[PDB]
Amino acid sequence: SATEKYYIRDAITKPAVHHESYQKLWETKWKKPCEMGVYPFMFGSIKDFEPVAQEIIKKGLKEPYDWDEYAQMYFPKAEELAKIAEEAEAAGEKEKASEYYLRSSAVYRISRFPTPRSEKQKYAWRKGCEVFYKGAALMEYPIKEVRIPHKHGIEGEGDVVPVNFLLPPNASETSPVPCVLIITGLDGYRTELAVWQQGWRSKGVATVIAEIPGTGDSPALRQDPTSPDRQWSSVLDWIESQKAVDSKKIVAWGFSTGGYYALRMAHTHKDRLLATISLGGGAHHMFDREWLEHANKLEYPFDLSNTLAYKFGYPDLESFIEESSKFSLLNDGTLQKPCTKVLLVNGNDDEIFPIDDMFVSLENGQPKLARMVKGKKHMGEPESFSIILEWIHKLLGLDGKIKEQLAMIPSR
Ligand SMILES: Oc1cc(O)c2ccccc2c1
Repeated sequence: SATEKYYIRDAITKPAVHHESYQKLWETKWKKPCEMGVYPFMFGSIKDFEPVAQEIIKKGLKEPYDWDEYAQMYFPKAEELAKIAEEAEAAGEKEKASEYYLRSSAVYRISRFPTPRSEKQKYAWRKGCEVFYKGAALMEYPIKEVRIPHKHGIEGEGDVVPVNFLLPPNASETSPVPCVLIITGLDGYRTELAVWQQGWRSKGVATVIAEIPGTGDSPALRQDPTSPDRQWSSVLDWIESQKAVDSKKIVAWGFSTGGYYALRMAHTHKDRLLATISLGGGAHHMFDREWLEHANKLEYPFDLSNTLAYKFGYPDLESFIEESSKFSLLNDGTLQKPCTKVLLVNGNDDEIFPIDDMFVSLENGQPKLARMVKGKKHMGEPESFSIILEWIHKLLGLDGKIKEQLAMIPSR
């Protein structure tokens, strides 16, 4: 029975209120993080989103969403902010231009949540990236796009791995810096996790941000479990070519769905990584029929299981569930292989990926570092971020000033 299968027990049968309407999503889940300027509203302002939310609520939009109808609600605000940014840049107001380009990028971003599954959402992805990089270019320490040649790609794969790159000042072959490789999630891509880069730069750490297969601009085959392996071979070849980066001090940090990829590459690329971190990742039970047949109605803001199916290149959930077992790090033998240093962190009560997958990760191969966060759901925030930064600071011998670093994340 499904109600007795997983750690959270009968919690999987209780539908979350935010699935009733956008009004319930805004009031019970999204308004607070929007006000606080945190995921999924990094770089964003409540001043931009509240008026849009008011118009969506008046229209009474709800599941099942028409994603073209949904996306269009955000475009007037996104365009308004982009025009304010363009005027500021022309006047030499660098700081103001940067702010409004990034505020524009945030509005485009939410219009194509949870993943671009319509023409207007695919449009919003391209528009979001354009204004993001315009804003990124006008930062004091500019974040740049690098189109890494996908030299390890095979037939049907893209020619480049587009990544964010930030190198601290005074980094050189003579004085090389560690690199945190951030692996993004199912809905948050390189334009979202970018919020972490200035913090790392301030601690003398380079950052590269790359998307998982079937998200953002990942060139990887969606249905091929080995496609991430090729992508990381291309990305790590490129990092090793950057002599200002110490390629003996590459730390991979996977966020949410990215955690699966961070855990996987700890095995596939052991000798090229100092450590990997899975924050709210899965490994095995995340691919279960039982888990996936319940997850659409739980803590995820939209349809988690359907979004996962799309990201893995399946036309519907049933087709994904029929083949999903082949992605398991247990089933495909990954977890039996030696791994580099691994840190697993998650909330016990996660209703996006089960904590049961931390157990599977700890039940196979070499010992791994773990922190469980009791009484917290997906990502075990906020303590998870302090746990991970404390550990990375010790690993890389940084200043250990993690409060100062975390204080830079909220948008203001
Ligand atoms: O900064 C963040 C915080 C989160 O809770 C995230 C969750 C999923 C993906 C990216 C995130 C980034």
